[PDB]
Amino acid sequence: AGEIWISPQGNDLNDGTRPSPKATLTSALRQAREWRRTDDERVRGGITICMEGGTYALYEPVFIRPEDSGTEDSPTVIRPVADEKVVLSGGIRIGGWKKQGKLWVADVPMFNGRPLDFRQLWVNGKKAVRARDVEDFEKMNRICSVDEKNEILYVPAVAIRRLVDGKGALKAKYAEMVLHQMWCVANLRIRSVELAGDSAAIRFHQPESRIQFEHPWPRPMVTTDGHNSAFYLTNARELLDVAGEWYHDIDARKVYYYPREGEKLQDAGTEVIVPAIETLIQVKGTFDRPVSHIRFEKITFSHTTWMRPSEKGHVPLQAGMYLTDGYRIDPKMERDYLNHPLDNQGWLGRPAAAVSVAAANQIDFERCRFDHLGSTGLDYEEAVQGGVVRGCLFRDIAGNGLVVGSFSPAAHETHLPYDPTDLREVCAHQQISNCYFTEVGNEDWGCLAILAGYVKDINIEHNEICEVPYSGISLGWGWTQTVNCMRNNRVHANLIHHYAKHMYDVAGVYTLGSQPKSYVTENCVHSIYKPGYVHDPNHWFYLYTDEGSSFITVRDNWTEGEKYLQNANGPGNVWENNGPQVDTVIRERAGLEAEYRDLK
Ligand SMILES: [Ca+2]
Repeated sequence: AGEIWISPQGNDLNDGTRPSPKATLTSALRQAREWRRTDDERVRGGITICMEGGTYALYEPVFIRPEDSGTEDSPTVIRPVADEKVVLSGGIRIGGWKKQGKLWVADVPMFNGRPLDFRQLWVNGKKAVRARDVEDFEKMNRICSVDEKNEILYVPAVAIRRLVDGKGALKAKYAEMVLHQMWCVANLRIRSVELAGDSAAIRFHQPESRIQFEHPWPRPMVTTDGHNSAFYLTNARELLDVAGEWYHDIDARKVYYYPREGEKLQDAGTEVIVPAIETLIQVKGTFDRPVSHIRFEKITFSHTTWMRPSEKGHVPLQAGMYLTDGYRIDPKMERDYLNHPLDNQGWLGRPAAAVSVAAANQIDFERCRFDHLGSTGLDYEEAVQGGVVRGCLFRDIAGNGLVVGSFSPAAHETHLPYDPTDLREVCAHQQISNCYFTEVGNEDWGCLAILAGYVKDINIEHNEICEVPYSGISLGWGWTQTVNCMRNNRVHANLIHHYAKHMYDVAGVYTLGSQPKSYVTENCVHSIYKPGYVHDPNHWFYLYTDEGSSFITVRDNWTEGEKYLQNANGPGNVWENNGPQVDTVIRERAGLEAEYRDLK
């Protein structure tokens, strides 16, 4: 393989030899593209883009396109030299910190010619806390009631007193409520507060308010037995009061931080990073002209943003997929093929990802690290054939770790079966193995470690998942027993524990929709969390086949106890030998294999 070198001290006018390296991946890919176009002999055995140890900051995604395609004998591989660490960062450094009491304050610089805002902030590789009302979520306040007709949320007056002035009017201009509702959270930006004696009338901004109040599922819990929806409050100067909290004042363009033990903001050995762009690598072809035979190896991807919740709120249906329109229907819709009557209509959007792959084949990630991210880690979006995601770490991710396939096209109501005529559209034959997921969904608690929607021939095996807010692995979509594109899906020998940290209606492995000849086998699930603010404390499981699930063999899974749910399933699922009696050999070989345990 011929080599093209990049360095943090390189220059894009250089020829890309090791003594004279490029400065950017964009320039280095362009040179590789030119070698392939002109049949340069250095292409013969592949092209390896070798990157010197360091951080490479991006102001726009790297666009890997059909003309970048390798072949099986001549792949393009992008990797560090030796065992040096390479970070592709979508963030920028904040300096010029001045002391102002217990807090420090800094001007937020311009990014790509405009004011920058952000929802995450990292200090020496350690995520800081966007300022909120309570530290311990077990201490969240609960709501009092919902007025749907008027779009009002009533909560205890004591909960919001720090956000109002002497006259009971909202004083925290951009304050946000994060509302726990059944199996999702919603991000709802506060427009106004009106004190109503012991209660406070909370109104929210558009566009989220309309969608929040009219969508039926999930919806806020208002109960007589102490299970009302919890919420917390964030994004307000008035809530910044403990070490590690920050608030960014967008009107002043200043950011305030309460430093933690050993953080020395005026020293150069202390790095404050904020995220600036959504997507670092965009692998994108067309269905006729796919991108192919690209491998990323040992690359760290970091510091991506996603500002949609700050701009439009965030009212997801499930798995972090936000509703663009969602309402109750009466009478219910009657459906074909023995489907249960449907009481709602929903259309969805897809969160941004650090790395996206669409219209491609044989796009591999080997021992990459997805670390410090504001939305999704890795997203195999559409029309991808194959690809091996193996040995990767996913950690400190606000949303889903790894996303594959369709959650219904934007215009396609999300309970109607998805089965496109153009079969090229459907993600098929992905292999996701020996990856470790921890501390994902750490903002959007409705998110998963591995979220595969409408896919076919997927193989999810020997992964380990822990410390996640909700389910571990979710496979399928559509809430329908109508036979569709899905078939041949496998979830095998994964290890899932310390899940459902925040959300119930949950399992270690969860399925939706009809999936001919699919398999959930030899997994190991244990040690579920028991949070105090969940909607119903018994509504948790180790393994859970949800509406439509059909033709799935659920067999030989070691689980801590027998606690399973089959809700509104279709036919032909086989449940056999699941539980604590499963052979020890199966129990113990679940998760990372010996070769990849250095991920921990
Ligand atoms: Ca606080």
